[PDB]
Amino acid sequence: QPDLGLTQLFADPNLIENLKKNPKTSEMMKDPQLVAKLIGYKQNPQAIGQDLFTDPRLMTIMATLMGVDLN
Repeated sequence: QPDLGLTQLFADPNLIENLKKNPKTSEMMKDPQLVAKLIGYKQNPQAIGQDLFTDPRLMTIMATLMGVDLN
């Protein structure tokens, strides 16, 4: 119920590609530099759980992953 997925989903290997085609989250990949910054943040810092609060779109990414990428 609370929040959505977590660091594990994106911390995994290239998960942004999926994020590119079916979720609105792909907007950040094509424009903001934050994507690169986040990539490092996906690998080592479990702290992402607290950053979702600061990053609105990151939550959308969680939705797709947690939603089985169906709906």
